[PDB]
Amino acid sequence: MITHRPRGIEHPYARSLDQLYPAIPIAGQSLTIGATTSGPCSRMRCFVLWPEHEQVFDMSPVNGTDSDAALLAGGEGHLAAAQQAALDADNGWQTSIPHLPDQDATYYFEALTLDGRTETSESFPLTPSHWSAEPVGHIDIDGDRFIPDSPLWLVSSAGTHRVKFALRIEGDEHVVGFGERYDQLDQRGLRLDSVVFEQYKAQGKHHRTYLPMPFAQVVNEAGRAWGFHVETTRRTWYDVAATVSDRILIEVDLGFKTPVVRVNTWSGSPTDVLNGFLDVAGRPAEMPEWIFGLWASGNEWNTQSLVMEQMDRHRNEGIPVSVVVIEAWSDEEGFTIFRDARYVPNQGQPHRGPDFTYPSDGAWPDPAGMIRELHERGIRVILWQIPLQKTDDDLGPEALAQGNALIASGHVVKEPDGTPYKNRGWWFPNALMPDLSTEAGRQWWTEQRRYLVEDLDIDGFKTDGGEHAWGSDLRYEDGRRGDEGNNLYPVNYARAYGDLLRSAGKYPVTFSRSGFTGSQAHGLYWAGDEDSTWEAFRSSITAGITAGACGILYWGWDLAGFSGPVPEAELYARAFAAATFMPIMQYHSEFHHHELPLRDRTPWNVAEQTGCGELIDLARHYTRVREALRPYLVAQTRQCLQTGKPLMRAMFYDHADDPEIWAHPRQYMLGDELLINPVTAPGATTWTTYLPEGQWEDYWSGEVSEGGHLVTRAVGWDIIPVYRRVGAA
Ligand SMILES: OC[C@H]1O[C@H](OC[C@H]2O[C@H](O)[C@H](O)[C@@H](O)[C@@H]2O)[C@H](O)[C@@H](O)[C@@H]1O
Ligand SMILES: *[C@@H]1O[C@H](CO[C@H]2O[C@H](CO)[C@@H](O)[C@H](O)[C@H]2O)[C@@H](O)[C@H](O)[C@H]1O
Ligand SMILES: [Ca+2]
Ligand SMILES: [Ca+2]
Ligand SMILES: [Ca+2]
Ligand SMILES: [Ca+2]
Ligand SMILES: [Ca+2]
Ligand SMILES: [Ca+2]
Ligand SMILES: [Ca+2]
Ligand SMILES: [Ca+2]
Repeated sequence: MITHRPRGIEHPYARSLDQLYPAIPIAGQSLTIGATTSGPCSRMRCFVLWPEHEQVFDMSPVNGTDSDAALLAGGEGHLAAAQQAALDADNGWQTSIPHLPDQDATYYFEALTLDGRTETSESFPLTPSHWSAEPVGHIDIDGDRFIPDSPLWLVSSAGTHRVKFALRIEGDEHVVGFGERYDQLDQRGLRLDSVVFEQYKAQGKHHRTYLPMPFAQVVNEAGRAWGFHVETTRRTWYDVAATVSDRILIEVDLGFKTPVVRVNTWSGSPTDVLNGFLDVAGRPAEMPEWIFGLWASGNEWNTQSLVMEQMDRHRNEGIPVSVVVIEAWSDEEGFTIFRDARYVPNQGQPHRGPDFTYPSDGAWPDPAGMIRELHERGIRVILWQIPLQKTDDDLGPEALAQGNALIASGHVVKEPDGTPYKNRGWWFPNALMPDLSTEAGRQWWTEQRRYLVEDLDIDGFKTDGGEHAWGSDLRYEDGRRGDEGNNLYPVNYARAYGDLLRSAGKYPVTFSRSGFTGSQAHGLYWAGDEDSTWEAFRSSITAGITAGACGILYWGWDLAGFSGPVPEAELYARAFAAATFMPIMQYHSEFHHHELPLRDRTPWNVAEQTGCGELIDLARHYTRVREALRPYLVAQTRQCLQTGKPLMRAMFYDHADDPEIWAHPRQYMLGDELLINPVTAPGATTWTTYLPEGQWEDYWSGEVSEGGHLVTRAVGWDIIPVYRRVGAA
């Protein structure tokens, strides 16, 4: 059998061997044509039927490019020569047309198998596009930066596929936004895009993100700002004065109708602009004070005994924790039932607490007892989730019935033919994806988990993933196709679990890595997966500041990285100090098959593996600081909800009339009063901070400094440079 899918697998940054490239053909440019055969073949030809002419291309056998092959397996973080996968079972064939005629056509493929059978594909349409300056559609945009003759519309006989247009930027302006970004604060000079994607590690090196938004603010050096928001959940691209040094070129994917693109715009102070966006996107929710203590997490805490051992160690060491996340809690099949729990089969109906008996010798002999006892100690409990339903052939009967009930409910993301979407990604491959686009779909999925909250009394969810939907033509029950619904997915996912919690009398404490416009209203966020490196530490600071600048208020990260051997002692020290002055303070460790040595990011395990015993005393010190900061974090957060400002706050919000702030993009304000400057280089014994105008007090020594100047500070491991505004007497 011959496979050709014009758009391919629809990984946002990679091509498969069975597609057109570009996926939307452009007249006068090259067109690469790919197809695969299920069996081995001696020949493949592409027949292209033009109105007056017919042409036959002899295709050549090909392998994926080094870049494309890598990306389809989850990228370079999932790849090493040390672990060699088998070769591709598919047999790619390829040809190209160097200068595509502007004529509509049809094409098909013909293969000769090794045993002598002729296989022939279906017929496919070829409708080349061209860029038109005719008023095919309309950009609905106010303000003074839109260049009115700039719109170009990508049109074919089929319709209108994309639009590009430009906004004017001035010589002293800086561009901050586009959601959570890992590379740099000021995006001027860069080309980027806004598509939800799972980049496993090194997000800053690859210029991608889990949490994009089609929004940015533009700030001058006099302190005035404007901003823009392309009001869409389709993919957008930005050339931020890279190609033309005074133009932001914006390209927008369109539907599958007279196209109208709405662009919201604002001007005023930087705060005015962000508030404008928040009025459209949604605003952060009120949260309980316990979110501001230390969060403890470790994927290898997979028994009640292992969790409680770590909670007892925190207590015995005097390093208090406010939250424990448990990831490996479930049967690892349905993510609904604690591992080893016994119960009567349900036909995939929701369970209640009394359905379960917990063996005394099982991994979780009394999960309700764990939660009650942790609650008595002032510790809240968060459980991990994924918006996927496994369909492995080796699942037990309960998980199989749950998947059949999901499909049978109708509440599943669908392929264009109506059958269920099977995950195209590398993680949880071929899993079903629940349709969380309507109230009924969100309720169906979360009702399966309701007993965890109502009967077991858990306090929230780590709503991991959400980036899994690839396919512009997927179908959602809200009426959207994938080209709109796929970026929206993580917003609906976080919302679904927030609503479960609210319905059960609790705060909507969800903890997610992915999102889009609207994510501001739905819980807490962390910066995703990274290595334990200095570069990742720097990237994570950038991620928090940029996420803050788009209204993601309750942000944190895996301090010192979660992946690989434990961080070196010095990195753990500097990162732990920095994390103390960020919105959510949390340590975490990646799954390691319970191999040796232990990879927990606990202060004691890191101290043990590094031979650096003083790390436990350091964690005591900074956790005391964190506890003392709680009233400040609570009050400043309340203020942030009224003002619209970030908590982890770029300098331009309060000091945009000072041009020197842009030379120090990894210092930031924590609320109104504290200026933070993490120490991000190994071997540093001093560290320099730019202070803006006003008087500033050293957090540690009380020493007063005049603002408008650089200052230098000795930085032993017990110091992170922090300056407090000097108030009126
Ligand atoms: O990118 C998908 C997924 O990758 C990790 O989980 C799977 C697995 O990845 C590698 O094989 C590592 O060596 C293992 O330790 C991991 O368990 C990430 O942990 C996960 O967050 C991510 O979504
Ligand atoms: C999301 O993924 C990681 C957790 O995934 C691992 O653990 C779950 C639960 O035991 C397994 O089902 C899964 O196969 C594993 O990969 C988090 O540790 C990480 O922080 C995150 O980004
Ligand atoms: Ca390679
Ligand atoms: Ca690698
Ligand atoms: Ca023959
Ligand atoms: Ca025009
Ligand atoms: Ca589209
Ligand atoms: Ca039952
Ligand atoms: Ca099998
Ligand atoms: Ca590593």
